[PDB]
Amino acid sequence: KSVTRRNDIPEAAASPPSLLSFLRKNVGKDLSSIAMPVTSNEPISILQLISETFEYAPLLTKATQRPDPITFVSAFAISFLSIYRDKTRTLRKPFNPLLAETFELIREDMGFRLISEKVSHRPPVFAFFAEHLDWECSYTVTPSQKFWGKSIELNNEGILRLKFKTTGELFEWTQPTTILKNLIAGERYMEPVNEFEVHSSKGDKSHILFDKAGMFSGRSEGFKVSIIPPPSSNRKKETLAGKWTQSLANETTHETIWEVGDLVSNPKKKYGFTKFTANLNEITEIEKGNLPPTDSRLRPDIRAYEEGNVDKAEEWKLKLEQLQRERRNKGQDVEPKYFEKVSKNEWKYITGPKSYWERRKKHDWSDISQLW
Ligand SMILES: CCCCCCCC(=O)OC[C@H](COP(=O)(O)O[C@H]1[C@H](O)[C@@H](O)[C@H](OP(=O)(O)O)[C@@H](O)[C@H]1O)OC(=O)CCCCCCC
Repeated sequence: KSVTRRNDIPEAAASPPSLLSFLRKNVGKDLSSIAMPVTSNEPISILQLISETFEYAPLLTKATQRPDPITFVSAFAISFLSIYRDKTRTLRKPFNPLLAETFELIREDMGFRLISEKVSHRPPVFAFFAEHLDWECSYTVTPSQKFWGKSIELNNEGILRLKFKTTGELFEWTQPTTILKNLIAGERYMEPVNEFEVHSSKGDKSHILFDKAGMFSGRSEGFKVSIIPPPSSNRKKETLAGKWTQSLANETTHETIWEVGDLVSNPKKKYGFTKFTANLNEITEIEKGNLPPTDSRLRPDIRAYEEGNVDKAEEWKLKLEQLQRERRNKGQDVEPKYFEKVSKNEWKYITGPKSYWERRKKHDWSDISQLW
């Protein structure tokens, strides 16, 4: 089966507030558990944003069918940055999910399904588990930001663990650091920095290094990828090149490996969302009547905001956070249901008759309370 999607969202209802305003105005001790106005947000939660890591999942599927899978895993690993190609996307942030808030994403068109949940509030910890017939990926991430003085260091702390269900081979990597520049003057934007690597359980390793731009060619967008197989295996060295804002190719044969999809129409007036982004908060035939009470698609503030009601959304954002606060203080902390801690910084999808997907088949959410 298949479903129809909006591939669009209403235009932004308010202009973007300044981030540096909050920084200096809120230095004192130091941010984190400091609230921000709803207008500083884009119409999706962090759970949904991280889900965009899978916009180009077909790359992983193709990887399971190529003698040199790491080159495609490397394309996928870098692909997520493309959502920041239209600078507008860097002007706002996702809504902060409530503890135990969830987000499921089933893309039958791409043959995969994903389930995610906020497993911790302080520090904030998000757990993801994506599934496809030929692969699966788990992720325990903690987004961290650090005011560097004239810019902000953005890092998703955590290892993405990819697994080929075809052969059981494993791939791991941490998403690369990004820097939000032009906090002072000029139009804000983000660009990746330094480098990161994708390591294979079979020894193969991929090294990605982003070009540098400190004061001239504006935003950095190019990058090189050096594939390095284990000297011993029949596999051999390869090289890739491209721009995380457009595409990646095998630089030896100059063949395109990955390309960006489409942004929504008139992106500058719609947070710079890609079409995939715009489809994240839509309730289609897939979700209709199948969601637990905690999915991000059911949040009132995000919904009202998406539909343009600033005041109404602001009312709701304050309400949701206040309620979580009271539950917290009463010690009636809502505990995550679909992931369990396996170690420090590591959560794992709970399997069984009480797992997410099993409960879903029979709408078994009797023990699940409304968070708002
Ligand atoms: C790489 C992936 C990108 C992900 C970007 C993530 C950016 C980020 O989490 O910061 C946002 C925060 C402010 O949140 P805010 O919306 O008011 O969320 C609420 C507050 O944290 C509030 O204190 C809390 O109540 P508490 O009192 O009960 O805890 C509520 O439960 C929360 O809902 O400000 C800061 O910590 C400063 C950092 C600024 C950086 C911005 C980047 C755009």
